[PDB]
Amino acid sequence: ERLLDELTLEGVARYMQSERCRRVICLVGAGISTSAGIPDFRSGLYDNLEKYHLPYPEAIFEISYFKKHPEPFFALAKELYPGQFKPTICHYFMRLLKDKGLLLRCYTQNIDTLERIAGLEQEDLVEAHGTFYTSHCVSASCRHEYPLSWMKEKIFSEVTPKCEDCQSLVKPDIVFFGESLPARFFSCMQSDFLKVDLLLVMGTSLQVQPFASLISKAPLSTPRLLINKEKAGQSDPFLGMIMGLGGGMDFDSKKAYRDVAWLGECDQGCLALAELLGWKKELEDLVRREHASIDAQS
Amino acid sequence: ERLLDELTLEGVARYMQSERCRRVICLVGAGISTSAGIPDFRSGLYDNLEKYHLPYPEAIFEISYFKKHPEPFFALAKELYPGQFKPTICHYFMRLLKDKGLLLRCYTQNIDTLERIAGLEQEDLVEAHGTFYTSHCVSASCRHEYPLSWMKEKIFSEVTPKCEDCQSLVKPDIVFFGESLPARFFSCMQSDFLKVDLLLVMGTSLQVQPFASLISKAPLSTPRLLINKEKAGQSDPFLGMGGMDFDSKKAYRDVAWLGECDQGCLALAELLGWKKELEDLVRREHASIDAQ
Ligand SMILES: Cc1cn(-c2ccc3c(c2)CN(c2ncc(Cc4ccc(-n5cccn5)cc4)s2)CC3)c(C)n1
Ligand SMILES: Cc1cn(-c2ccc3c(c2)CN(c2ncc(Cc4ccc(-n5cccn5)cc4)s2)CC3)c(C)n1
Ligand SMILES: [Zn+2]
Ligand SMILES: [Zn+2]
Repeated sequence: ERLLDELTLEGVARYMQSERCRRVICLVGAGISTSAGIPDFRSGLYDNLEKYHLPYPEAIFEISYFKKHPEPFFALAKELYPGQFKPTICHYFMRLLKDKGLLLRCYTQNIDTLERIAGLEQEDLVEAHGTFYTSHCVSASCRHEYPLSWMKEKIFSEVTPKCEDCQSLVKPDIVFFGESLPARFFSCMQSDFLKVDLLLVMGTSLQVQPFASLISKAPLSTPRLLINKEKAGQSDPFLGMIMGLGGGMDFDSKKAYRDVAWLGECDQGCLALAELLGWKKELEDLVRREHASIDAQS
Repeated sequence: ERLLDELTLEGVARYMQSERCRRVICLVGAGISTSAGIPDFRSGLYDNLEKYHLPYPEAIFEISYFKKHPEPFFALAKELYPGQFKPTICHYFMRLLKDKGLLLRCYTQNIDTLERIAGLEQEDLVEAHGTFYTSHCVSASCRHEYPLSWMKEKIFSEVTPKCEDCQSLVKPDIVFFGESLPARFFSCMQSDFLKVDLLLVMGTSLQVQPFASLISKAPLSTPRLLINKEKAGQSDPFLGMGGMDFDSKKAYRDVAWLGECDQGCLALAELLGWKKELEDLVRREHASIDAQ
């Protein structure tokens, strides 16, 4: 017998306010930051790198190429460095989940730091594709850590960032091609996916790793709500880690029992869910107060 | 245990010609059909999907959507239907493996039928992502089978293919999102990987199931040759899901050959003494295809 009374946003809200739902995991991608003006750094932003004649377009995000020729990456980083950092209604919805004791973890494939600006703490977060929040000297014997303020000053001054201690390259803690996913992802995912009562999957197409396969690590009974412009994750039998196990999203089949798709902008979906839960005024008041503070320090 | 004398194409060829190597498994993907003009149906084909008013781009390959609205799929099938079916050097290299009693199985993730055109038979093949070669009525109680010539005529005439028995939808035997991997795959994979002496992995980045799994099903002693345009796990960690070891101090059984699958197979054919047979086979088969 399935846990949701019906496969609708209304059924998820009732489940969230039941004793059965204590621990929520959020999986978030580029779709939660587009309303904050953060480009989807995956899906034409290369068309001002003429002077660099890259050997292939993706070389700019490949660790071995970066370490030999870091200048293209830092030129692009200046061009695309966000003009302001104003988290969205969706980011503040996750802050409410934390305040209400429901947030087990926010897994993010975003690098923009908006989860932290919205008030999620390191312990609440798994930055599965890394983050601009910190940067490190690349020299194995040194690994000196630098804050974003330091990296920003290097980016805007068009000075290739070098370590103060050893003068090696300093790289933002974002995952390049040819690097591993962060240690923190592997640690947290083996424990969190045992304890999860609800997966809230927002603003991700579920095409890139780890989220494309990670959805299949949830217990088969755990309800999953996708808030996104379109249905995503119906990828079986191609992307599940276990052959013959059907862990991909199923909104549409005869056997659908636990997956709900709410189609629209992540902000409007989060407002809709907040409204059902009786949290709409709290969420709007939170966004008003936080946005007002960000504008004031402008 | 090290079955290769050396981690080179020359060491693999010597091993293949030795009594120890009787049973070769090929894992082949989109990289073996690109030189034949077959698009990689996975990896800008999302651009002209706009015109179908799909609820999400992948709906065109999803079984529940297909059964309700088959017209977009069959319209794209007309657009992307190959203009010619000329198997590659790599396809004909696997035909030589069959003829010379070395081929245990060709596992393909390709749907283009070029393995069959090259002369691999059903018994030689596991079409792990299915195939356009046959189509079936989708009604559980009917399942009338249709050949590609029948499906092609429906696709080009822009007539939704309907069963001549029951008028249900007729679907190509390709794996849509929402379907199982083929019965044939589950049967063969549990037996073949006990008997395999050599894995020949060609034109696949091992990014999706079942190849992501199959790569590690061989005995730990079984040598593995990768012939591929790009290094194993190039787009790691964003598109990859044991794993192959060409280069570490512990490397003992994995060989990489980086380049076009055709050029890799010609190189290996050279060391086997099969190059003239292979070129003559391609010439004679392509000549016959052009004549018809
Ligand atoms: C399947 C696949 C994966 N990838 C892939 C892999 C690695 C990376 C990318 C994409 C894209 N990357 C970037 N893009 C633009 C960048 C400039 C930038 C972004 C943010 C900030 N920022 C400062 C403070 C807050 N945010 C400043 C500058 S960094 C990060 C590496 C591709 C291309 N396809
Ligand atoms: C992880 C993942 C999986 N997938 C995925 C899943 C299912 C399918 C696809 C891709 C691609 N599909 C297709 N592509 C083009 C097609 C037109 C076409 C192709 C061949 C011929 N042909 C006639 C004779 C010989 N070949 C005629 C028309 S059918 C088949 C279903 C994605 C997108 N990501
Ligand atoms: Zn240093
Ligand atoms: Zn029928």
